[PDB]
Amino acid sequence: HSLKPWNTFGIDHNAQHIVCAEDEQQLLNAWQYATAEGQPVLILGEGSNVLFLEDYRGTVIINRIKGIEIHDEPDAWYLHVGAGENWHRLVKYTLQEGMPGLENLALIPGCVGSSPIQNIGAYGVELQRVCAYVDSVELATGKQVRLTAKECRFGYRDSIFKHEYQDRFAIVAVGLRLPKEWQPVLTYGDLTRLDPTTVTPQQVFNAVCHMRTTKLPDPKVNGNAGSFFKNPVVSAETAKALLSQFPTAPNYPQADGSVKLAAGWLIDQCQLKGMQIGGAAVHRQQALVLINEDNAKSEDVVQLAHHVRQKVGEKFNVWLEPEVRFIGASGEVSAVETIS
Ligand SMILES: Cc1cc2nc3c(=O)[nH]c(=O)nc-3n(C[C@H](O)[C@H](O)[C@H](O)COP(=O)(O)OP(=O)(O)OC[C@H]3O[C@@H](n4cnc5c(N)ncnc54)[C@H](O)[C@@H]3O)c2cc1C
Repeated sequence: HSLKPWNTFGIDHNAQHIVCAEDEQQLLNAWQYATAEGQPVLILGEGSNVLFLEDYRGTVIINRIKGIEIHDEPDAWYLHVGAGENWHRLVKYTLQEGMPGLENLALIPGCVGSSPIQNIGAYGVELQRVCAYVDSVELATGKQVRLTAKECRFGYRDSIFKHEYQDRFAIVAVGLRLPKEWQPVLTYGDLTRLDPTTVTPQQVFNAVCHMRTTKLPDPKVNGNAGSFFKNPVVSAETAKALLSQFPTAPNYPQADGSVKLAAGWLIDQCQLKGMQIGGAAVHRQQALVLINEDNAKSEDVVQLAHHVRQKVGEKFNVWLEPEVRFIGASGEVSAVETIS
């Protein structure tokens, strides 16, 4: 079974088995079967954040558990969504149905169940801001476990499901809390050109869609997992010393006084834009997005990643990490040790 449709990169590799879970109980029966046969199981929404390095020795379960539930409270509308729901259709549905708050995360691919895992970020907002609780099943017990926004252990590009719980729990619904008083987040990019007294939810959504659709590579033409690396977050001291010699590295102040450096700039300083290693290439405008340009195989993407990490690491002593998840033959592997 070919994973090449279950992969936004377009890399053709095979899993021993592929199955579409339309519901919770079917997801559990499939998992209990594969694991009783000694197989690794891998849950998946749209493949938009994985890199399949070998052919997979187990069952992939495509999670299509659909369903939106709106609930009105005095303070906020609480949405209860299914893990199989598409995230950008959810962003246009809440903005069509009178519910602002999600526009800055528009056109991120993947499924709603994915978004607590990597804590999807864009244009200032991260999922954490509108995430009330997450519903997941303990796959080895049948057991529904509802974790709340605190117990999720959210961080920049991080959650509990990225390490303690990944192969234990399966997300089946997400609880979003959208407040009735909309604070517009006009903090990154061309959204800074927007006056907060004239700004409508729909035009925020509009600005973000144009930025994305013009700067980022469409998976239909160029295979990718979007921004291959996470924007480094350095401490104010380590930042200050870098800004004394490079004084406009485009950096953002994080909530705790830490500094986010733009990885798109650093790579571009290293004159890496356009670099093809095999059929994999550094995207020319968006230098953080490694693409599948000309029939790229996994080694091409791992070797160009290692090289982009190594040249940015020499010129600036800022050691980059991949956001994309690396999958070996029998499960997930450390993305950094593979590209170091
Ligand atoms: C062009 C492009 C732009 C992108 N922009 C962004 C962005 O702005 N911000 C951002 O954060 N990401 C971005 N991404 C990456 C991606 O969209 C997100 O990381 C997203 O959360 C992945 O969607 P997915 O459902 O396809 O995840 P998948 O790749 O299918 O899965 C990701 C990981 O989560 C697990 N997982 C997936 N669904 C479940 C579930 N129900 N239960 C348990 N585990 C599950 C998988 O096993 C895997 O480890 C972009 C990708 C592309 C191609």
